[PDB]
Amino acid sequence: GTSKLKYVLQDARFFLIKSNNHENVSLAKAKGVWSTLPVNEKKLNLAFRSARSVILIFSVRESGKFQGFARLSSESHHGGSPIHWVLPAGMSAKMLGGVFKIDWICRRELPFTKSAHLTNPWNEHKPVKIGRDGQEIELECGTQLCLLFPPDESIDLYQVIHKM
Ligand SMILES: CNc1nc(Cl)nc2c1ncn2Cc1cc(Cl)ccc1NS(C)(=O)=O
Repeated sequence: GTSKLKYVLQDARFFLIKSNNHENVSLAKAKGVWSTLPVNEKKLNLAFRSARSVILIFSVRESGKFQGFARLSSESHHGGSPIHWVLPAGMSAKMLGGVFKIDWICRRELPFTKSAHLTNPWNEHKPVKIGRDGQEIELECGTQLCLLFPPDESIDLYQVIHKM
């Protein structure tokens, strides 16, 4: 059911994550990590301290879809093992230096056409698919977006709930 999911999403904060390629989202799903540009890294570290849950909602650029969503389980940590990201043009491996641990809540896709009725107050009420990497999504919009995803029955939210 959706009861444990709703419990995880209670009073959460939501951020849109944009990836230039599928490879990095696949790597994030396999290894349970994400890295983003320094400006967004600061915002996520601030959010992680402030909310019961911080939810990253992933979308690969030009894919027309969201690829799933995950919960931060840590602040960014540097110096550690180097993740073999595929780097876009103008992206250096030092900009993606900070590494967040994440717990996936849903690894299923959602097409943008299915979220056309959801607008984001924190981005001028543009459709929620619209936003730069790191755009915050207001609570009610983010909650309804996450509830539109197909259920991912391979994930037990029981361990997720305990981290809180
Ligand atoms: C592992 N982390 C990432 N991997 C990949 Cl492939 N793309 C990412 C990642 N983080 C953010 N982006 C998107 C991005 C890339 C570049 Cl070079 C310049 C700006 C932006 N932000 S934007 C304009 O909204 O798309």
